Amino acid sequence: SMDKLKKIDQTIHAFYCEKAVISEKLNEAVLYSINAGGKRIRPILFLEVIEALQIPLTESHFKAAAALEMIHTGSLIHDDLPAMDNDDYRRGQLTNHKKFDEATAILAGDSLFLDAFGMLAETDFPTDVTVDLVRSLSSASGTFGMVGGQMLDMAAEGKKLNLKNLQLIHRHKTGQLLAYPFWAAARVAQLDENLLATFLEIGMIIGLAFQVRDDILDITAKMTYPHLLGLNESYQILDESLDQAEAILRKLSDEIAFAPQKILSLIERLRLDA
Amino acid sequence: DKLKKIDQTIHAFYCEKAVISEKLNEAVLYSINAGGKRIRPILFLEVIEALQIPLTESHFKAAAALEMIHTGSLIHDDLPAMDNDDYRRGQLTNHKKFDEATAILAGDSLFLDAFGMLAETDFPTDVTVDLVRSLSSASGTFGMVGGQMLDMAAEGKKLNLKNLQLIHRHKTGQLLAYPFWAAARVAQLDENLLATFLEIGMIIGLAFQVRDDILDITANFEEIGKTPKKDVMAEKMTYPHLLGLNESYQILDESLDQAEAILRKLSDEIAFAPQKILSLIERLRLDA
Ligand SMILES: C=C(C)CCOP(=O)(O)OP(=O)(O)O
Ligand SMILES: C=C(C)CCOP(=O)(O)OP(=O)(O)O
Ligand SMILES: C=C(C)CCOP(=O)(O)OP(=O)(O)O
Ligand SMILES: [Mg+2]
Ligand SMILES: [Mg+2]
Ligand SMILES: [Mg+2]
Ligand SMILES: [Mg+2]
Ligand SMILES: [Mg+2]
Repeated sequence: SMDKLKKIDQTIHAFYCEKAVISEKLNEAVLYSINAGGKRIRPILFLEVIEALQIPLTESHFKAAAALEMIHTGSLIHDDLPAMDNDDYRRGQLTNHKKFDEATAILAGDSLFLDAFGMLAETDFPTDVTVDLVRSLSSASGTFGMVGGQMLDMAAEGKKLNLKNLQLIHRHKTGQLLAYPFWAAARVAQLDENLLATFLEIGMIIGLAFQVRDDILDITAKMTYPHLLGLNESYQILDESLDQAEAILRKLSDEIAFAPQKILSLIERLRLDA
Repeated sequence: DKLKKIDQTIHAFYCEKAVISEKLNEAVLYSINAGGKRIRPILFLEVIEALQIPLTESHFKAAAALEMIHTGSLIHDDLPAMDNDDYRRGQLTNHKKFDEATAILAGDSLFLDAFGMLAETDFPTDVTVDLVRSLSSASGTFGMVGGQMLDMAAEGKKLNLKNLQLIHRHKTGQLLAYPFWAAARVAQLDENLLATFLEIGMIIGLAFQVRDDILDITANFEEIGKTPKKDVMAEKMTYPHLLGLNESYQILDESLDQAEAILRKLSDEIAFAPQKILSLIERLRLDA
Protein backbone atom coordinates (compact mmCIF):
# COMPACT_ATOMS: atom_id res chain seq x y z
CA SER A 1 0.00 0.00 0.00
CA MET A 2 2.47 2.64 1.21
CA ASP A 3 5.68 2.94 -0.82
CA LYS A 4 8.12 0.62 0.95
CA LEU A 5 11.15 2.78 0.10
CA LYS A 6 9.64 5.92 1.67
CA LYS A 7 8.47 4.04 4.74
CA ILE A 8 11.89 2.44 5.25
CA ASP A 9 13.61 5.83 5.08
CA GLN A 10 11.00 7.34 7.44
CA THR A 11 11.55 4.46 9.86
CA ILE A 12 15.28 5.26 9.79
CA HIS A 13 14.78 9.02 10.15
CA ALA A 14 12.41 8.46 13.10
CA PHE A 15 15.02 6.39 14.94
CA TYR A 16 17.53 9.25 14.68
CA CYS A 17 15.03 12.07 15.32
CA GLU A 18 12.89 10.48 18.11
CA LYS A 19 15.65 10.66 20.75
CA ALA A 20 17.48 13.64 22.24
CA VAL A 21 20.46 14.33 19.96
CA ILE A 22 23.97 14.03 21.37
CA SER A 23 26.02 14.95 18.26
CA GLU A 24 24.31 16.83 15.45
CA LYS A 25 27.25 16.11 13.13
CA LEU A 26 27.05 12.38 13.76
CA ASN A 27 23.32 12.31 12.97
CA GLU A 28 23.92 14.46 9.89
CA ALA A 29 26.70 12.18 8.58
CA VAL A 30 24.76 8.96 9.19
CA LEU A 31 21.68 10.33 7.44
CA TYR A 32 23.79 11.60 4.51
CA SER A 33 24.77 8.01 3.75
CA ILE A 34 21.16 6.84 4.25
CA ASN A 35 19.70 9.54 1.97
CA ALA A 36 22.32 8.96 -0.77
CA GLY A 37 20.01 6.70 -2.75
CA GLY A 38 20.19 2.92 -2.55
CA LYS A 39 17.88 0.37 -4.14
CA ARG A 40 17.10 -1.00 -0.64
CA ILE A 41 16.97 -4.52 -2.07
CA ARG A 42 17.72 -6.12 1.34
CA PRO A 43 14.91 -4.58 3.45
CA ILE A 44 12.48 -4.76 0.49
CA LEU A 45 13.06 -8.52 0.13
CA PHE A 46 12.33 -8.99 3.84
CA LEU A 47 9.07 -7.04 3.64
CA GLU A 48 8.02 -8.71 0.41
CA VAL A 49 8.49 -12.20 1.90
CA ILE A 50 6.42 -11.17 4.93
CA GLU A 51 3.57 -10.03 2.64
CA ALA A 52 4.00 -13.09 0.40
CA LEU A 53 3.34 -15.15 3.55
CA GLN A 54 0.03 -13.28 4.02
CA ILE A 55 1.19 -11.29 7.06
CA PRO A 56 -0.04 -7.68 7.13
CA LEU A 57 2.87 -5.23 7.43
CA THR A 58 3.40 -3.42 10.74
CA GLU A 59 5.76 -0.82 12.18
CA SER A 60 7.88 -3.67 13.54
CA HIS A 61 8.47 -5.28 10.14
CA PHE A 62 9.73 -1.93 8.89
CA LYS A 63 12.09 -1.66 11.88
CA ALA A 64 13.53 -5.14 11.30
CA ALA A 65 13.98 -4.25 7.63
CA ALA A 66 15.56 -0.93 8.58
CA ALA A 67 18.01 -2.63 10.98
CA LEU A 68 19.23 -4.75 8.06
CA GLU A 69 19.67 -1.71 5.79
CA MET A 70 21.57 0.19 8.51
CA ILE A 71 24.18 -2.59 8.73
CA HIS A 72 24.43 -2.68 4.93
CA THR A 73 24.85 1.11 4.79
CA GLY A 74 27.56 1.04 7.49
CA SER A 75 29.58 -1.57 5.60
CA LEU A 76 29.50 0.66 2.48
CA ILE A 77 30.84 3.64 4.42
CA HIS A 78 33.83 1.73 5.76
CA ASP A 79 34.42 -0.05 2.43
CA ASP A 80 34.92 3.32 0.75
CA LEU A 81 37.50 4.66 3.26
CA PRO A 82 41.04 5.60 2.10
CA ALA A 83 42.44 2.68 4.10
CA MET A 84 39.99 0.38 2.23
CA ASP A 85 38.91 0.90 -1.44
CA ASN A 86 39.54 4.63 -1.23
CA ASP A 87 36.63 5.71 -3.47
CA ASP A 88 35.60 9.36 -3.77
CA TYR A 89 32.15 8.51 -5.10
CA ARG A 90 29.41 5.93 -4.59
CA ARG A 91 26.67 6.29 -7.21
CA GLY A 92 28.04 9.58 -8.49
CA GLN A 93 27.80 11.08 -5.05
CA LEU A 94 30.60 12.00 -2.68
CA THR A 95 31.34 9.23 -0.24
CA ASN A 96 30.95 9.97 3.46
CA HIS A 97 34.63 10.71 4.19
CA LYS A 98 34.79 13.06 1.20
CA LYS A 99 31.59 14.88 2.13
CA PHE A 100 32.80 15.23 5.72
CA ASP A 101 36.16 13.70 6.72
CA GLU A 102 37.77 10.37 7.63
CA ALA A 103 37.02 10.39 11.38
CA THR A 104 33.34 11.28 10.76
CA ALA A 105 32.94 8.37 8.32
CA ILE A 106 34.58 5.80 10.62
CA LEU A 107 32.20 6.90 13.39
CA ALA A 108 29.12 7.04 11.10
CA GLY A 109 29.74 3.40 10.14
CA ASP A 110 30.25 2.43 13.79
CA SER A 111 26.94 4.07 14.69
CA LEU A 112 24.96 2.26 11.99
CA PHE A 113 26.36 -1.04 13.17
CA LEU A 114 25.64 -0.45 16.86
CA ASP A 115 22.33 1.36 16.28
CA ALA A 116 20.98 -1.43 14.06
CA PHE A 117 20.60 -3.86 16.97
CA GLY A 118 18.75 -1.17 18.95
CA MET A 119 16.39 -0.63 16.01
CA LEU A 120 15.91 -4.39 15.86
CA ALA A 121 15.17 -4.69 19.62
CA GLU A 122 12.46 -1.97 19.38
CA THR A 123 10.04 -4.29 17.51
CA ASP A 124 6.87 -5.78 19.03
CA PHE A 125 7.87 -9.29 17.88
CA PRO A 126 7.74 -12.06 20.47
CA THR A 127 11.01 -11.86 22.39
CA ASP A 128 12.23 -15.34 21.34
CA VAL A 129 11.83 -14.23 17.70
CA THR A 130 13.82 -11.06 18.37
CA VAL A 131 16.61 -13.02 20.08
CA ASP A 132 16.97 -15.35 17.04
CA LEU A 133 16.91 -12.39 14.66
CA VAL A 134 19.72 -10.72 16.67
CA ARG A 135 21.85 -13.87 16.81
CA SER A 136 21.48 -14.44 13.06
CA LEU A 137 21.99 -10.81 12.11
CA SER A 138 25.24 -10.79 14.09
CA SER A 139 26.30 -14.13 12.54
CA ALA A 140 25.65 -12.79 9.02
CA SER A 141 27.37 -9.40 9.61
CA GLY A 142 30.41 -10.11 11.76
CA THR A 143 33.60 -12.15 11.87
CA PHE A 144 31.82 -15.15 10.33
CA GLY A 145 29.83 -13.05 7.91
CA MET A 146 30.24 -9.74 6.13
CA VAL A 147 33.34 -8.52 8.02
CA GLY A 148 35.05 -11.86 7.49
CA GLY A 149 34.20 -11.58 3.79
CA GLN A 150 35.63 -8.06 3.70
CA MET A 151 38.88 -9.34 5.22
CA LEU A 152 39.08 -12.19 2.68
CA ASP A 153 38.45 -9.70 -0.13
CA MET A 154 41.50 -7.82 1.14
CA ALA A 155 43.45 -11.02 1.78
CA ALA A 156 42.59 -11.91 -1.81
CA GLU A 157 44.32 -8.92 -3.31
CA GLY A 158 47.53 -10.90 -3.59
CA LYS A 159 46.38 -13.66 -5.89
CA LYS A 160 44.73 -15.36 -8.70
CA LEU A 161 42.41 -17.73 -6.86
CA ASN A 162 40.12 -20.50 -7.90
CA LEU A 163 36.31 -20.76 -7.86
CA LYS A 164 36.36 -22.04 -4.27
CA ASN A 165 38.14 -18.92 -3.00
CA LEU A 166 35.92 -16.58 -5.01
CA GLN A 167 32.78 -18.29 -3.68
CA LEU A 168 34.13 -18.07 -0.13
CA ILE A 169 34.59 -14.31 -0.41
CA HIS A 170 31.18 -13.72 -2.01
CA ARG A 171 29.25 -16.06 0.28
CA HIS A 172 30.32 -14.09 3.34
CA LYS A 173 31.04 -10.60 2.00
CA THR A 174 27.61 -10.29 0.40
CA GLY A 175 25.76 -13.62 0.35
CA GLN A 176 24.92 -13.73 4.07
CA LEU A 177 23.13 -10.37 4.29
CA LEU A 178 21.21 -10.93 1.03
CA ALA A 179 20.03 -14.29 2.37
CA TYR A 180 19.20 -12.99 5.89
CA PRO A 181 16.00 -11.16 4.81
CA PHE A 182 14.55 -14.39 3.36
CA TRP A 183 15.37 -16.47 6.44
CA ALA A 184 14.35 -13.65 8.81
CA ALA A 185 10.90 -13.20 7.22
CA ALA A 186 10.30 -16.96 7.50
CA ARG A 187 11.42 -16.86 11.17
CA VAL A 188 9.06 -13.98 11.94
CA ALA A 189 6.34 -16.05 10.22
CA GLN A 190 7.24 -18.83 12.70
CA LEU A 191 7.66 -21.44 9.95
CA ASP A 192 9.06 -24.91 10.72
CA GLU A 193 12.76 -25.80 10.47
CA ASN A 194 12.83 -27.19 6.96
CA LEU A 195 10.92 -24.15 5.61
CA LEU A 196 13.47 -21.87 7.30
CA ALA A 197 16.21 -23.85 5.56
CA THR A 198 14.45 -23.57 2.21
CA PHE A 199 14.07 -19.80 2.59
CA LEU A 200 17.76 -19.50 3.53
CA GLU A 201 18.62 -21.60 0.44
CA ILE A 202 16.69 -19.21 -1.84
CA GLY A 203 18.46 -16.29 -0.19
CA MET A 204 21.93 -17.72 -0.75
CA ILE A 205 21.15 -18.38 -4.40
CA ILE A 206 19.89 -14.80 -4.77
CA GLY A 207 23.02 -13.58 -2.96
CA LEU A 208 25.14 -15.46 -5.50
CA ALA A 209 23.11 -14.13 -8.42
CA PHE A 210 23.43 -10.56 -7.14
CA GLN A 211 27.23 -10.77 -6.90
CA VAL A 212 27.63 -12.33 -10.35
CA ARG A 213 25.38 -9.58 -11.72
CA ASP A 214 27.60 -6.98 -10.04
CA ASP A 215 30.75 -8.48 -11.60
CA ILE A 216 29.17 -8.50 -15.07
CA LEU A 217 28.03 -4.86 -14.84
CA ASP A 218 31.33 -3.52 -13.45
CA ILE A 219 32.94 -4.42 -16.79
CA THR A 220 30.15 -3.17 -19.10
CA ALA A 221 29.02 0.01 -17.29
CA LYS A 222 40.73 -8.83 -10.50
CA MET A 223 38.85 -11.39 -8.36
CA THR A 224 35.56 -11.70 -10.32
CA TYR A 225 33.44 -14.22 -12.25
CA PRO A 226 34.23 -12.73 -15.70
CA HIS A 227 37.95 -12.88 -14.92
CA LEU A 228 37.78 -16.44 -13.54
CA LEU A 229 35.29 -18.01 -15.99
CA GLY A 230 34.82 -15.51 -18.85
CA LEU A 231 31.67 -13.51 -19.66
CA ASN A 232 29.82 -16.21 -21.45
CA GLU A 233 29.89 -18.52 -18.42
CA SER A 234 29.14 -15.64 -16.05
CA TYR A 235 25.94 -14.84 -17.97
CA GLN A 236 25.05 -18.52 -17.80
CA ILE A 237 25.58 -18.73 -14.07
CA LEU A 238 23.53 -15.58 -13.42
CA ASP A 239 20.66 -16.92 -15.55
CA GLU A 240 20.60 -20.43 -14.06
CA SER A 241 20.92 -19.05 -10.49
CA LEU A 242 17.87 -16.84 -11.04
CA ASP A 243 15.98 -19.75 -12.67
CA GLN A 244 16.84 -21.94 -9.67
CA ALA A 245 15.69 -19.30 -7.17
CA GLU A 246 12.45 -18.77 -9.11
CA ALA A 247 11.73 -22.52 -9.28
CA ILE A 248 12.06 -22.97 -5.50
CA LEU A 249 9.75 -20.00 -4.82
CA ARG A 250 7.16 -21.42 -7.26
CA LYS A 251 7.39 -24.85 -5.63
CA LEU A 252 6.72 -23.33 -2.18
CA SER A 253 3.65 -21.60 -3.62
CA ASP A 254 2.38 -25.03 -4.72
CA GLU A 255 2.77 -26.28 -1.11
CA ILE A 256 1.93 -23.53 1.41
CA ALA A 257 -0.02 -20.25 1.66
CA PHE A 258 2.61 -18.28 -0.22
CA ALA A 259 2.14 -15.71 -3.02
CA PRO A 260 5.62 -14.83 -4.41
CA GLN A 261 4.66 -12.92 -7.60
CA LYS A 262 6.14 -9.59 -6.49
CA ILE A 263 9.33 -11.38 -5.45
CA LEU A 264 9.44 -13.17 -8.83
CA SER A 265 9.01 -9.79 -10.53
CA LEU A 266 11.85 -8.29 -8.47
CA ILE A 267 14.07 -11.22 -9.45
CA GLU A 268 13.06 -10.80 -13.11
CA ARG A 269 14.34 -7.20 -13.05
CA LEU A 270 17.82 -8.50 -12.14
CA ARG A 271 18.18 -10.46 -15.39
CA LEU A 272 20.80 -9.37 -17.92
CA ASP A 273 20.74 -10.00 -21.64
CA ALA A 274 23.69 -10.61 -24.00
CA ASP B 1 39.52 -15.79 38.55
CA LYS B 2 37.16 -13.62 36.53
CA LEU B 3 39.83 -12.10 34.26
CA LYS B 4 40.91 -15.52 33.07
CA LYS B 5 37.33 -16.68 32.45
CA ILE B 6 36.26 -13.55 30.62
CA ASP B 7 39.12 -14.17 28.19
CA GLN B 8 38.22 -17.84 27.98
CA THR B 9 34.69 -16.91 26.97
CA ILE B 10 35.87 -14.54 24.23
CA HIS B 11 38.37 -17.12 22.96
CA ALA B 12 35.64 -19.79 22.75
CA PHE B 13 33.30 -17.53 20.76
CA TYR B 14 36.01 -17.10 18.11
CA CYS B 15 37.59 -20.57 18.15
CA GLU B 16 34.57 -22.89 18.42
CA LYS B 17 32.94 -21.63 15.20
CA ALA B 18 34.38 -22.48 11.76
CA VAL B 19 36.89 -19.75 10.82
CA ILE B 20 36.17 -17.61 7.77
CA SER B 21 39.23 -15.34 7.90
CA GLU B 22 42.31 -16.33 9.94
CA LYS B 23 43.69 -12.78 9.69
CA LEU B 24 40.48 -11.24 11.09
CA ASN B 25 40.39 -13.63 14.04
CA GLU B 26 44.08 -12.90 14.58
CA ALA B 27 43.62 -9.11 14.57
CA VAL B 28 40.61 -9.25 16.94
CA LEU B 29 42.29 -11.60 19.39
CA TYR B 30 45.50 -9.53 19.26
CA SER B 31 43.87 -6.45 20.79
CA ILE B 32 41.95 -8.59 23.32
CA ASN B 33 45.14 -10.38 24.42
CA ALA B 34 47.32 -7.25 24.55
CA GLY B 35 45.83 -6.60 27.99
CA GLY B 36 43.10 -4.53 29.62
CA LYS B 37 41.85 -4.23 33.18
CA ARG B 38 38.44 -5.71 32.23
CA ILE B 39 36.80 -3.23 34.65
CA ARG B 40 33.49 -3.26 32.77
CA PRO B 41 32.84 -6.99 32.49
CA ILE B 42 34.21 -7.54 36.02
CA LEU B 43 31.82 -4.92 37.45
CA PHE B 44 28.84 -6.65 35.79
CA LEU B 45 29.86 -9.97 37.26
CA GLU B 46 30.56 -8.63 40.75
CA VAL B 47 27.14 -6.95 40.91
CA ILE B 48 25.58 -10.31 39.97
CA GLU B 49 27.58 -12.03 42.74
CA ALA B 50 26.88 -9.21 45.22
CA LEU B 51 23.16 -9.79 44.59
CA GLN B 52 23.67 -13.41 45.72
CA ILE B 53 23.26 -15.00 42.27
CA PRO B 54 25.71 -17.84 41.43
CA LEU B 55 27.63 -17.03 38.24
CA THR B 56 27.00 -19.11 35.13
CA GLU B 57 28.48 -19.24 31.65
CA SER B 58 25.62 -17.01 30.51
CA HIS B 59 26.75 -14.18 32.82
CA PHE B 60 30.29 -14.48 31.40
CA LYS B 61 28.92 -14.21 27.85
CA ALA B 62 26.98 -11.06 28.75
CA ALA B 63 30.14 -9.68 30.38
CA ALA B 64 32.22 -10.64 27.33
CA ALA B 65 29.83 -8.84 24.96
CA LEU B 66 30.34 -5.67 26.97
CA GLU B 67 34.14 -6.04 26.80
CA MET B 68 33.97 -6.68 23.03
CA ILE B 69 32.27 -3.33 22.31
CA HIS B 70 34.75 -1.66 24.66
CA THR B 71 37.68 -3.21 22.80
CA GLY B 72 36.26 -2.22 19.44
CA SER B 73 35.98 1.41 20.63
CA LEU B 74 39.68 1.43 21.59
CA ILE B 75 40.87 0.06 18.23
CA HIS B 76 38.98 2.83 16.43
CA ASP B 77 39.86 5.54 18.97
CA ASP B 78 43.57 4.79 18.38
CA LEU B 79 43.37 5.30 14.57
CA PRO B 80 45.37 8.08 12.83
CA ALA B 81 42.20 10.01 11.95
CA MET B 82 41.14 9.74 15.62
CA ASP B 83 43.71 9.91 18.48
CA ASN B 84 46.64 8.48 16.48
CA ASP B 85 48.51 6.37 19.02
CA ASP B 86 51.15 3.84 18.09
CA TYR B 87 50.59 2.05 21.44
CA ARG B 88 47.65 0.60 23.36
CA ARG B 89 47.83 -1.80 26.36
CA GLY B 90 51.63 -1.76 26.24
CA GLN B 91 51.70 -3.16 22.68
CA LEU B 92 51.58 -1.77 19.15
CA THR B 93 48.11 -0.54 18.29
CA ASN B 94 46.12 -2.76 15.94
CA HIS B 95 46.73 -0.52 12.94
CA LYS B 96 50.54 -0.52 13.55
CA LYS B 97 50.69 -4.26 14.27
CA PHE B 98 48.77 -5.05 11.06
CA ASP B 99 47.41 -2.14 8.99
CA GLU B 100 44.68 0.51 9.13
CA ALA B 101 42.22 -1.53 7.06
CA THR B 102 42.66 -4.52 9.38
CA ALA B 103 42.14 -2.37 12.47
CA ILE B 104 38.95 -0.83 11.03
CA LEU B 105 37.47 -4.24 10.28
CA ALA B 106 38.62 -5.73 13.61
CA GLY B 107 36.75 -2.98 15.45
CA ASP B 108 33.67 -3.58 13.27
CA SER B 109 33.80 -7.29 13.99
CA LEU B 110 33.88 -6.71 17.71
CA PHE B 111 30.83 -4.46 17.62
CA LEU B 112 28.75 -6.74 15.42
CA ASP B 113 29.94 -9.92 17.14
CA ALA B 114 29.12 -8.55 20.60
CA PHE B 115 25.36 -8.75 20.01
CA GLY B 116 25.80 -12.34 18.78
CA MET B 117 27.60 -13.16 22.01
CA LEU B 118 24.86 -11.44 24.02
CA ALA B 119 22.15 -13.36 22.15
CA GLU B 120 23.77 -16.74 23.06
CA THR B 121 22.87 -16.55 26.76
CA ASP B 122 20.31 -18.75 28.50
CA PHE B 123 18.61 -15.69 30.06
CA PRO B 124 14.84 -15.26 29.63
CA THR B 125 14.31 -13.77 26.19
CA ASP B 126 12.64 -10.57 27.48
CA VAL B 127 15.78 -9.98 29.59
CA THR B 128 18.07 -10.49 26.61
CA VAL B 129 16.04 -8.10 24.43
CA ASP B 130 16.25 -5.43 27.15
CA LEU B 131 20.04 -5.85 27.38
CA VAL B 132 20.38 -5.64 23.60
CA ARG B 133 18.35 -2.46 23.46
CA SER B 134 20.29 -0.86 26.32
CA LEU B 135 23.70 -2.01 25.04
CA SER B 136 22.97 -0.51 21.64
CA SER B 137 21.74 2.66 23.37
CA ALA B 138 24.93 2.90 25.50
CA SER B 139 27.23 2.23 22.50
CA GLY B 140 25.85 4.01 19.47
CA THR B 141 24.78 7.45 18.22
CA PHE B 142 23.18 8.29 21.61
CA GLY B 143 26.04 6.85 23.64
CA MET B 144 29.74 6.13 23.10
CA VAL B 145 29.96 6.92 19.38
CA GLY B 146 28.00 10.12 19.97
CA GLY B 147 30.49 11.09 22.67
CA GLN B 148 33.43 10.21 20.37
CA MET B 149 32.16 12.72 17.81
CA LEU B 150 31.76 15.45 20.45
CA ASP B 151 35.29 14.71 21.67
CA MET B 152 36.74 15.09 18.18
CA ALA B 153 34.70 18.23 17.47
CA ALA B 154 35.82 19.86 20.77
CA GLU B 155 39.57 19.68 19.98
CA GLY B 156 40.91 23.26 20.22
CA LYS B 157 37.60 24.65 21.56
CA LYS B 158 36.98 26.57 24.78
CA LEU B 159 33.97 24.63 26.15
CA ASN B 160 32.26 24.88 29.54
CA LEU B 161 31.69 22.30 32.27
CA LYS B 162 28.28 21.27 30.95
CA ASN B 163 29.69 20.57 27.48
CA LEU B 164 32.62 18.62 28.98
CA GLN B 165 30.29 16.47 31.09
CA LEU B 166 28.19 15.73 28.00
CA ILE B 167 31.28 14.47 26.17
CA HIS B 168 32.47 12.36 29.08
CA ARG B 169 29.13 10.86 30.17
CA HIS B 170 28.54 9.62 26.60
CA LYS B 171 32.03 8.53 25.37
CA THR B 172 32.87 6.85 28.69
CA GLY B 173 29.94 7.07 31.15
CA GLN B 174 27.39 4.98 29.24
CA LEU B 175 29.48 1.78 29.00
CA LEU B 176 30.46 1.93 32.67
CA ALA B 177 26.84 2.58 33.72
CA TYR B 178 25.60 -0.31 31.56
CA PRO B 179 27.23 -3.15 33.56
CA PHE B 180 25.55 -2.00 36.83
CA TRP B 181 22.12 -1.51 35.21
CA ALA B 182 22.47 -4.73 33.23
CA ALA B 183 23.32 -6.90 36.21
CA ALA B 184 20.32 -5.46 38.08
CA ARG B 185 18.11 -6.18 35.05
CA VAL B 186 19.40 -9.77 34.92
CA ALA B 187 18.64 -9.94 38.64
CA GLN B 188 15.05 -8.87 37.80
CA LEU B 189 15.09 -5.99 40.30
CA ASP B 190 12.31 -3.40 40.52
CA GLU B 191 12.34 0.02 38.85
CA ASN B 192 13.76 2.14 41.65
CA LEU B 193 16.58 -0.41 42.21
CA LEU B 194 17.45 -0.43 38.48
CA ALA B 195 17.67 3.39 38.65
CA THR B 196 19.88 3.26 41.76
CA PHE B 197 22.30 0.89 40.03
CA LEU B 198 22.25 3.02 36.88
CA GLU B 199 23.16 6.09 39.00
CA ILE B 200 26.10 4.32 40.68
CA GLY B 201 27.28 3.43 37.20
CA MET B 202 26.96 6.96 35.81
CA ILE B 203 28.91 8.28 38.82
CA ILE B 204 31.64 5.68 38.35
CA GLY B 205 31.57 6.21 34.57
CA LEU B 206 32.10 9.97 34.68
CA ALA B 207 34.74 9.60 37.42
CA PHE B 208 36.58 7.03 35.30
CA GLN B 209 37.07 9.60 32.54
CA VAL B 210 38.18 12.28 35.02
CA ARG B 211 40.71 9.71 36.15
CA ASP B 212 41.78 8.96 32.54
CA ASP B 213 42.30 12.67 31.80
CA ILE B 214 44.47 12.95 34.92
CA LEU B 215 46.57 9.89 34.02
CA ASP B 216 47.11 11.23 30.51
CA ILE B 217 49.18 14.15 31.81
CA THR B 218 50.72 12.75 35.04
CA ALA B 219 51.52 9.07 34.38
CA ASN B 220 54.37 7.46 32.42
CA PHE B 221 54.25 5.19 29.36
CA GLU B 222 54.81 2.06 31.41
CA GLU B 223 51.94 3.04 33.75
CA ILE B 224 49.27 3.80 31.16
CA GLY B 225 50.37 1.45 28.31
CA LYS B 226 49.80 4.23 25.78
CA THR B 227 51.60 7.36 24.62
CA PRO B 228 51.39 10.08 27.31
CA LYS B 229 50.05 13.62 26.84
CA LYS B 230 48.23 13.22 23.49
CA ASP B 231 45.39 15.25 25.08
CA VAL B 232 47.74 18.27 25.32
CA MET B 233 49.00 18.19 21.71
CA ALA B 234 45.48 17.51 20.42
CA GLU B 235 43.94 20.26 22.63
CA LYS B 236 41.24 17.95 23.95
CA MET B 237 38.59 19.24 26.33
CA THR B 238 39.49 17.49 29.59
CA TYR B 239 38.94 17.96 33.33
CA PRO B 240 42.51 19.14 33.93
CA HIS B 241 42.35 21.51 30.98
CA LEU B 242 39.12 23.11 32.18
CA LEU B 243 39.42 22.92 35.97
CA GLY B 244 43.10 22.15 36.69
CA LEU B 245 44.68 19.05 38.23
CA ASN B 246 43.97 19.96 41.86
CA GLU B 247 40.20 20.23 41.40
CA SER B 248 40.20 17.14 39.11
CA TYR B 249 41.80 14.98 41.80
CA GLN B 250 39.18 16.32 44.23
CA ILE B 251 36.29 15.49 41.89
CA LEU B 252 37.60 11.99 41.26
CA ASP B 253 38.02 11.22 44.94
CA GLU B 254 34.63 12.53 46.02
CA SER B 255 32.86 10.87 43.05
CA LEU B 256 34.35 7.54 44.06
CA ASP B 257 33.24 8.28 47.65
CA GLN B 258 29.64 8.89 46.51
CA ALA B 259 29.48 5.71 44.48
CA GLU B 260 30.75 3.70 47.46
CA ALA B 261 28.28 5.33 49.85
CA ILE B 262 25.29 4.47 47.62
CA LEU B 263 26.59 0.88 47.31
CA ARG B 264 26.94 0.60 51.11
CA LYS B 265 23.43 2.03 51.57
CA LEU B 266 21.93 -0.60 49.24
CA SER B 267 23.31 -3.33 51.52
CA ASP B 268 20.91 -2.23 54.27
CA GLU B 269 17.91 -2.17 51.87
CA ILE B 270 18.27 -5.50 50.00
CA ALA B 271 20.47 -8.60 50.29
CA PHE B 272 23.68 -7.21 48.81
CA ALA B 273 27.36 -7.81 49.66
CA PRO B 274 29.36 -5.00 47.98
CA GLN B 275 32.89 -5.69 49.40
CA LYS B 276 34.54 -6.86 46.17
CA ILE B 277 32.96 -3.95 44.27
CA LEU B 278 34.21 -1.51 46.91
CA SER B 279 37.68 -3.09 46.77
CA LEU B 280 37.69 -2.60 43.00
CA ILE B 281 36.72 1.08 43.32
CA GLU B 282 39.55 1.58 45.83
CA ARG B 283 42.07 0.39 43.21
CA LEU B 284 40.89 3.30 41.04
CA ARG B 285 41.93 5.99 43.55
CA LEU B 286 44.79 8.30 42.54
CA ASP B 287 47.30 10.29 44.60
CA ALA B 288 48.76 13.60 43.40
C1 LIG C 1 30.34 -5.60 2.08
C2 LIG C 1 30.48 -4.70 1.12
C3 LIG C 1 30.43 -3.24 1.45
C4 LIG C 1 30.70 -5.11 -0.31
C5 LIG C 1 31.83 -4.28 -0.90
O1 LIG C 1 32.38 -4.96 -2.03
P1 LIG C 1 33.11 -4.11 -3.18
O2 LIG C 1 34.07 -3.18 -2.48
O3 LIG C 1 33.66 -5.15 -4.11
O4 LIG C 1 31.84 -3.38 -3.85
P2 LIG C 1 31.58 -1.84 -4.27
O5 LIG C 1 32.51 -0.97 -3.48
O6 LIG C 1 31.83 -1.83 -5.76
O7 LIG C 1 30.14 -1.64 -3.85
C1 LIG D 1 39.20 5.76 29.09
C2 LIG D 1 38.56 4.86 28.36
C3 LIG D 1 37.08 4.71 28.50
C4 LIG D 1 39.33 3.99 27.39
C5 LIG D 1 40.30 3.10 28.14
O1 LIG D 1 39.59 2.32 29.09
P1 LIG D 1 40.39 1.38 30.11
O2 LIG D 1 41.32 2.29 30.88
O3 LIG D 1 39.38 0.54 30.85
O4 LIG D 1 41.29 0.49 29.12
P2 LIG D 1 41.70 -1.07 29.25
O5 LIG D 1 42.02 -1.38 30.70
O6 LIG D 1 40.47 -1.79 28.73
O7 LIG D 1 42.89 -1.12 28.33
C1 LIG E 1 35.63 5.51 24.00
C2 LIG E 1 36.77 5.99 24.49
C3 LIG E 1 38.08 5.51 23.93
C4 LIG E 1 36.72 7.01 25.61
C5 LIG E 1 38.08 7.36 26.19
O1 LIG E 1 38.74 8.38 25.41
P1 LIG E 1 40.34 8.48 25.32
O2 LIG E 1 40.79 8.59 23.87
O3 LIG E 1 40.85 9.43 26.38
O4 LIG E 1 40.84 7.03 25.86
P2 LIG E 1 42.40 6.59 25.82
O5 LIG E 1 42.74 6.48 24.35
O6 LIG E 1 43.15 7.67 26.57
O7 LIG E 1 42.39 5.26 26.53
MG1 LIG F 1 35.64 -3.39 -1.14
MG1 LIG G 1 34.36 -1.13 -2.60
MG1 LIG H 1 39.78 9.44 22.25
MG1 LIG I 1 42.43 7.86 22.82
MG1 LIG J 1 42.55 9.36 27.60
